Amino acid sequence: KVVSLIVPRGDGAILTATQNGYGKRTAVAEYPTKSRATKGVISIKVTE
DNA sequence: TTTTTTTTTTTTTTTTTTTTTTTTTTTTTTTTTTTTTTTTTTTTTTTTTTTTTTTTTTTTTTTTTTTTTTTTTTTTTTTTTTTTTTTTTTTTTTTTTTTTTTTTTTTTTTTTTTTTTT
Repeated sequence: KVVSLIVPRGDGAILTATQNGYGKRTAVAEYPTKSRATKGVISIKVTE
């Protein structure tokens, strides 16, 4: 689990995750919840 | 009139030093070889309407393992000190300007003499 990239909030806006093999997706920053450090996974995409 | 003392430059040739001819090592320089940029056209790739059957998200409910959690003791973090490097004031040296002071060299042309080589 190599950390690919970090992005701040900035403002209410749309995140766009992507994939190696032509995978492209968009989502709103309101969806992913927040918590303290040293935590687990929030499934962002359907990989593999 | 004969004979006696002292002084130096030469017979000097050898020791010391200097001068003058030499050729190993790091810094230049010309060559070939590999990275860049602009056109033709060319099959080839690629942009954009229409239809279509698809396959993943959103009604609703479930749980469990990652999110809660408190606490011991480490160990990375910070503090002081000192060394190494970077960078900028300071100083020194050198060059150019225009009137002055000084100098120094390379060749033709002919004819005669020295001065080496064969």
